[PDB]
Amino acid sequence: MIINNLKLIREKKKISQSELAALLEVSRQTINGIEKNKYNPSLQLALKIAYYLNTPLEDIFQWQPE
Repeated sequence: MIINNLKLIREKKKISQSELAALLEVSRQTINGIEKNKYNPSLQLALKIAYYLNTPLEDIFQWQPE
């Protein structure tokens, strides 16, 4: 997943990690650190935050072949 740098958008879209976490208000706040770092931003998280993000996943969440 070279592209789909959705993680980067959040900063660009001036929305804090905590804000995304605030949606869940769970340990997510901490693990959100590794989810984007280790993985691509988690899809389960993604759709729930997508609306908060106001940013379509589909545009960035392309297939993105390796």
